[PDB]
This record gives sequence, structure tokens and C-alpha cells, in this order.
Amino acid sequence: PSPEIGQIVKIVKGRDRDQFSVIIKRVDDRFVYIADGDKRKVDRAKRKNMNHLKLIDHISPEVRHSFEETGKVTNGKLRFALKKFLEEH
RNA sequence: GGCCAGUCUGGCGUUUGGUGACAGCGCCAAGUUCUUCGGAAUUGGGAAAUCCUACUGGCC
Repeated sequence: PSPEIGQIVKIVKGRDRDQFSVIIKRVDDRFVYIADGDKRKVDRAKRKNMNHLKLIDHISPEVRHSFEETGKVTNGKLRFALKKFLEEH
């Protein structure tokens, strides 16, 4: 399954390993860009090979709706999506 | 299995760079070489290669 915009991931490789992040842009089949709105904010999002992430079965509608209407997402909305995701699991 | 590119002594920490193995930075250790004894250089294996072990990324 292709990675989705607004989907939560767990980082499995790299120095940001074992953290949770949000997919904010899909380059192709291989590469995405992730950001958490805190230590890794949108304006310097982290490029990632999708093989170095673990797809979590959770997609935040707030993140993907904001990209559909404004073409962007705020760091506060990213922090909200991750904070809400952790509270349900 | 083939072709190409890359990484290297170990432990803890890390808002930094890298897709990544890793690296950078702080601290504690280890090996090798040199020393005027104050220190200095260096770090997978190999005498060395377009070589090889392990690991990472790409194409098949």
C-alpha cells in the first residue's frame, strides 16, 4: 500500500529512529517527506526512503484536508495530529 | 547470484548532516605507529589492487 498524506509512521532507520512522524509529501514510490511540527517542522521536512519507515494504520483527516484546501499544513496541526494519535493508542 | 555507489575500534548522550549504514559534537574506553616523554598521528581485513568480510543505498 502506497504511503498516504497525513499517515502516521514510525521511523525505523536514521538518527530520528523510534519516533513517530507524519507523511506530508510523497515524491514517488520510494521517497516521502515527514514532519512532526516540533523537532522536525514543515519548512525543513525530513526526506525519507519509505523502506526506512513503518506505516501505521492511522491517517489524520485534519492534515490531508488542510493540504487539499490550502496546499500546506501548519506545525500546530501536525503537533495536534500526533498528540491525538498517541492518545487513542 | 550479477552490476554500481557508499560506510568502519567499542560504550553512553545528542534540537546537527545524511534516504541510509553512518558521520559530526560532548564524555568514558580500546588498538596501532611515532615521541624530544610534553605529547603527536592514526583506526574493518589484506603487502597491495580495478581485492575481500560485514553493513547501507540503487538497478536486475
